[PDB]
Amino acid sequence: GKDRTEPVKGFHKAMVKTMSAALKIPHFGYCDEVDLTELVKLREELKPIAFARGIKLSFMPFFLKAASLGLLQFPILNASVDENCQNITYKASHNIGIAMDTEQGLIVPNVKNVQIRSIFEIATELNRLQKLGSAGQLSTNDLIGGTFTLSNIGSIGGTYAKPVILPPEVAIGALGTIKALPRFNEKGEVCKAQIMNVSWSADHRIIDGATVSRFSNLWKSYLENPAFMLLDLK
Amino acid sequence: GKDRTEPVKGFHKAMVKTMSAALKIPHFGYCDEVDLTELVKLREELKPIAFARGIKLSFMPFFLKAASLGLLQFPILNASVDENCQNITYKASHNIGIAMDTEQGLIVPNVKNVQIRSIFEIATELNRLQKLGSAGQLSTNDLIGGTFTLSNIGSIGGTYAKPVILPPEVAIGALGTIKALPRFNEKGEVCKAQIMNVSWSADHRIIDGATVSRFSNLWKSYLENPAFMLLDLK
Amino acid sequence: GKDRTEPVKGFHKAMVKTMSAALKIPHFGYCDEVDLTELVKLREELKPIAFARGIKLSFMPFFLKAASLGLLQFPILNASVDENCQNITYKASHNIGIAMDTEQGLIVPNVKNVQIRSIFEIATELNRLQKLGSAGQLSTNDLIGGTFTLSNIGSIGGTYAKPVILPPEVAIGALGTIKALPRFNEKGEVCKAQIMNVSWSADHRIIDGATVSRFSNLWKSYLENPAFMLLDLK
Amino acid sequence: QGLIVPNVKNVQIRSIFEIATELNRLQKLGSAGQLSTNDLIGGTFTLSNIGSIGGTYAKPVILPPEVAIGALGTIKALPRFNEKGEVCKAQIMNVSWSADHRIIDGATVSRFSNLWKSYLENPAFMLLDLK
Ligand SMILES: CC(C)(COP(=O)(O)OP(=O)(O)OC[C@H]1O[C@@H](n2cnc3c(N)ncnc32)[C@H](O)[C@@H]1OP(=O)(O)O)[C@@H](O)C(=O)NCCC(=O)NCCS
Ligand SMILES: CC(C)(COP(=O)(O)OP(=O)(O)OC[C@H]1O[C@@H](n2cnc3c(N)ncnc32)[C@H](O)[C@@H]1OP(=O)(O)O)[C@@H](O)C(=O)NCCC(=O)NCCS
Ligand SMILES: CC(C)(COP(=O)(O)OP(=O)(O)OC[C@H]1O[C@@H](n2cnc3c(N)ncnc32)[C@H](O)[C@@H]1OP(=O)(O)O)[C@@H](O)C(=O)NCCC(=O)NCCS
Ligand SMILES: CC(C)(COP(=O)(O)OP(=O)(O)OC[C@H]1O[C@@H](n2cnc3c(N)ncnc32)[C@H](O)[C@@H]1OP(=O)(O)O)[C@@H](O)C(=O)NCCC(=O)NCCS
Ligand SMILES: [Cl-]
Ligand SMILES: [Cl-]
Ligand SMILES: [Cl-]
Ligand SMILES: [Cl-]
Repeated sequence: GKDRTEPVKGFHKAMVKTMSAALKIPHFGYCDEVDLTELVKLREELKPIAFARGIKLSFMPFFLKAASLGLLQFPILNASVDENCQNITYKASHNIGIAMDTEQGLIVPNVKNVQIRSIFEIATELNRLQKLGSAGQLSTNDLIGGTFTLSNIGSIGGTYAKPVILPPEVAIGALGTIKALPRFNEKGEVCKAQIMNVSWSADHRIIDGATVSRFSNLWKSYLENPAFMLLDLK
Repeated sequence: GKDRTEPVKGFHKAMVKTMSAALKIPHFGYCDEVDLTELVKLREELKPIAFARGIKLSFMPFFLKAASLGLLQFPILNASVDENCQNITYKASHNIGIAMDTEQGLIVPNVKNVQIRSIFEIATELNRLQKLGSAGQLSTNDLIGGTFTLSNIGSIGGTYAKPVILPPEVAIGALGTIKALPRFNEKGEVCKAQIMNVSWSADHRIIDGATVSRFSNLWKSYLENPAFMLLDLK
Repeated sequence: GKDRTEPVKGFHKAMVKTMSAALKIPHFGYCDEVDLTELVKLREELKPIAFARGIKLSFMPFFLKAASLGLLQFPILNASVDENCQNITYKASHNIGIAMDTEQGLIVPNVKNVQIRSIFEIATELNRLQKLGSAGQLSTNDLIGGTFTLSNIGSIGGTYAKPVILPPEVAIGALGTIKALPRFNEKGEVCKAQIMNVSWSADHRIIDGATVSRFSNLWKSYLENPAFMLLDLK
Repeated sequence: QGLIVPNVKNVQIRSIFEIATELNRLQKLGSAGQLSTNDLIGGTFTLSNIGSIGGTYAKPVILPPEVAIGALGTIKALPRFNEKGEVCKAQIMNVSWSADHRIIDGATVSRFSNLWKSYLENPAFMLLDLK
């Protein structure tokens, strides 16, 4: 009924400082649509097996493993730049941030070394961070050393987004809601296709659009043809 | 064949000032598509009733009243922050700005206290502002006090946008053109669906993606099912 | 492996400077889809005529000629602004940047005076630029004096993007990948439409949404209805 | 020369791609008569792809001191039912395992075979635990 002023305090101060710092980064945005039909079917087949082992298996572990495979080819997306952008540190660990919605607000823990982990282990680490995240119990180790971030806003809604990069990282992807849309198959007939949008943001000071685009294409081909991931996993 | 330099003068100086101030805000972007099939039908049905009371009825009154109801659930989107972003002021009045194209060109008056007004009253105040707007006779009062803004760029063109927040506001929505697209109904059949895109921008220092995605879903659920708006109005 | 630090060197030093400068600009973004079915058909029937004259004809000469015709109507889009945005310098030449991918990364040469050239001359000039580009042999003159940029990221992938304006330019366009999507014709039948996305960014200090929108529409009508371009060409 | 049995080392740490790379290496060496000592020794288990020439079932002989072997027949297209009861083109392969019955029982070979087979029938089940 009246106006009400109220201090920004406690953990809310971190979002302020992080996003203010991100003003220093000139964001380039690139978007695509990915055809997740085969992946929806794949995830249905594997959901039981995961369930029997005590794991809820969403799409994220796939998005994460495909990201990491992309980062092997485009290691500049898993990198950091210094205050003046004079040097790049290419980071070897894929510590991939999971932006996560909580009752208390936004928090971003990461899954360490996705590069050495199976989809199933990623699923397992996810659950763990989700349980911990919702209980206010994430450790300091869960919150530091992130190298790259994915923000599945699509578990709530959306198509495209424009996500803000977390310094000191240089890139971030946001995933919209998987939605059934009419599309052509190879014959030229209209099918039910499960389509998801992706929105990447990158530090345009050292990352150009061809790089992001080729990264996205590789990422995309892994999810549109999960077979492709089999070739090189161990 | 000749280059020409020219001062920015008169009202044009205002846009320079606003948009420069907007650089201090780290913009988060979030987008979605909204099925406006029922609302187009609803509006057709109200057009003659509105005409007879001497009022042009577009979609904007629907959008506005839906935004207001949303803001009641997410008051943080109707708020300001101070210079260093250390205090939030939750504003009680929904004075929703209407970005308006005129011959001189860009101006943003607002409809005061939407939260107390019917769709019909919002139509009436909108007409009044359009009348004064295209004659260059908007008063001072119609221009100050904005708490939130909608930008109907879709009356001219477009799908998605990246609109820029008007300080000291913290969010803004842009609406693209309502276009007929092939979409699936519940029965799995390809229908004619009246799709509109919306793109929101919000001050990421204090507003996370979950909050805007939820606000967006609520707004959207009101427009996708106008019925639901019936439920709580007096 | 292990982390590796490394200096930013050589022609990479340019992208850091340029993209930092772009922070001074409040970017407004506006996107649309454009139906290229007719242009695809047109281009197919001109390919053999261009090949026979020694030239590869992509869609870019069409996009560039349309853009130029658009800039004649909305010349504020081929303009620059001074250090504090006090004066606008409208530029007569349309020297249109072609964002271009090479082994050494991103380079932006331009085609000089598009306004006075034919679709075939543009293509010729574009080809001269591709040959020099991929040889790393572009000259200083090919690189300076740009007034406006198009970025055909779609030759690699994508739908929408958020391209960054190259100062002292004031606008940029990004084109996504042309892709067959189910769309309605006038008769209300579902058919195969070659859809391309376009994303525009403009310096919102002096250019409003209405302006970009109208420009985009004109640009778009030239591409949707290629014969509209006949009318005023000499 | 006749029959030769080199092995791919440490399949358990290699990817399908690297396994194929090593197969190519061995096929080439093997057909030049150049397989080396180290390629011939340390075998722990054996596959006999006789189906690259012909066959359905087989009775392969285990190579001591290993305790098991599988032979694979020729993949051929046979009428099979799908999940609806309709008749489909199905690419069928037979497998034959021999095991040392002094220590391996039939449930073991069967359970192992079920598992091997679910990986092949449902390749994405292999996705789940590879790194
Ligand atoms: C932490 C988080 C990423 C976990 O995501 P997750 O691995 O998908 O796990 P969730 O438990 O939330 O989701 C599981 C369910 O939602 C569905 N879902 C998740 N992502 C989806 C998508 N993009 N499209 C459609 N459905 C989706 C899953 O299919 C699953 O449904 P089912 O259980 O009926 O099979 C998610 O909870 C979250 O916090 N999202 C918000 C991120 C955010 O706030 N971003 C903005 C940053 S400013
Ligand atoms: C002030 C303004 C928002 C009022 O919009 P409005 O309430 O829709 O009223 P209008 O008189 O402009 O529009 C009326 C017609 O356009 C149509 N229209 C309006 N919005 C539409 C949309 N988003 N999609 C499709 N059609 C639309 C309406 O259906 C109506 O059509 P009809 O009379 O045949 O039934 C609008 O005129 C305007 O200035 N838009 C531009 C906003 C802008 O410049 N933003 C840029 C910010 S940088
Ligand atoms: C220099 C450049 C713009 C020239 O593009 P171009 O004139 O289309 O010429 P190209 O030779 O590269 O491409 C021609 C082929 O690709 C196809 N293609 C080009 N643009 C396309 C589009 N957007 N959608 C689908 N296909 C397209 C053309 O049809 C042509 O096809 P064809 O050979 O089968 O007949 C382009 O090669 C390039 O470098 N793109 C990168 C832009 C970029 O880096 N942007 C990011 C900036 S941060
Ligand atoms: C070394 C060897 C195992 C390699 O097998 P491989 O990995 O399939 O490689 P090849 O070059 O032989 O394959 C040739 C083709 O035959 C096909 N083929 C191989 N095995 C097949 C089988 N199980 N069913 C149907 N086709 C088969 C492959 O698809 C490949 O096909 P393509 O070229 O048309 O795409 C094989 O060449 C061999 O020596 N076979 C005989 C085994 C034997 O002697 N065992 C008995 C021990 S007493
Ligand atoms: Cl920027
Ligand atoms: Cl669509
Ligand atoms: Cl930002
Ligand atoms: Cl901005």
